[PDB]
Amino acid sequence: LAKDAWEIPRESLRLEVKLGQGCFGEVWMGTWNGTTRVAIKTLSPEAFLQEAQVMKKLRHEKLVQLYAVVSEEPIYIVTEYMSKGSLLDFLKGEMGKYLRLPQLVDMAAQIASGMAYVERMNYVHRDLRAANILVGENLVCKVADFGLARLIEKFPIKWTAPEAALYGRFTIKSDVWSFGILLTELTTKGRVPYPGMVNREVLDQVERGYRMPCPPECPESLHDLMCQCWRKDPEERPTFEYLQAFLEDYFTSTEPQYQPGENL
Ligand SMILES: N#CCc1ccc(Nc2nc(Nc3cc(C4CC4)[nH]n3)c3ccccc3n2)cc1
Repeated sequence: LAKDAWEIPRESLRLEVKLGQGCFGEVWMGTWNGTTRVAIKTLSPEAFLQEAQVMKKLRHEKLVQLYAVVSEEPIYIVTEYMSKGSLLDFLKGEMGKYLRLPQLVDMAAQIASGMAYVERMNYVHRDLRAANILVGENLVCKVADFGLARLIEKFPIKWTAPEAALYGRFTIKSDVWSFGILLTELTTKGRVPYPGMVNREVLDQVERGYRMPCPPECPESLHDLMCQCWRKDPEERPTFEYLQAFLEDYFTSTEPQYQPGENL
């Protein structure tokens, strides 16, 4: 029972409200040391802590920061608190109506920033999507849920690169594919991708070259980025470093003549 410095005593934690239901446990919102507001992911035990394992190694402003870990049962995992909730609920909720392409591309740029770090650290997320991005104050966005994240050595198919879904080949490039899918959730205010298609149909279609078309009002340049992310060859997909820089400069280098519309 040799715990590390991340370990803490349950007595220093006290969940106040609940934040959501979960497959492997819940997620509460409480107080740490009675002074710092935190989020807690409650509830194999050692397997459940693998997200903390990787979260201990990752440190970046665009990744939800791990604070402490309770290695006993009920096994907890304290992290930074994001006041706005998931991007998915954010996009479809009361807030979604006012977000325009400029704010949406900035949020994408931030996510691309967190993933570029994950890229440099030679890790893989494996479950990148809006439900796993958290929003905070000032439209700050951060990557979260590293339950499946690992050091590169059925998953939600609609967000998963075909080679990862079929052959188990999860690389940073399969996260890029997911990124492209995440871009459509941003540009459509969080609609589930591949409308009307069911998993089996999506898998077959994609394999046959099918790709989602340009969302209404989204510039062709942005949709082309999405298409580079969905290239059949994992290697011809852009890096996150590229995605971060392209998105950050988007309104000056790519769409300088951009004009706001009714939805984007
Ligand atoms: N990890 C993961 C997936 C995942 C799944 C569901 C949730 N729902 C969640 N979360 C909130 N705030 C949070 C959450 C976090 C850390 C992830 C635990 N910090 N701040 C949150 C804050 C306010 C309102 C609703 C909220 N609803 C959050 C995350």
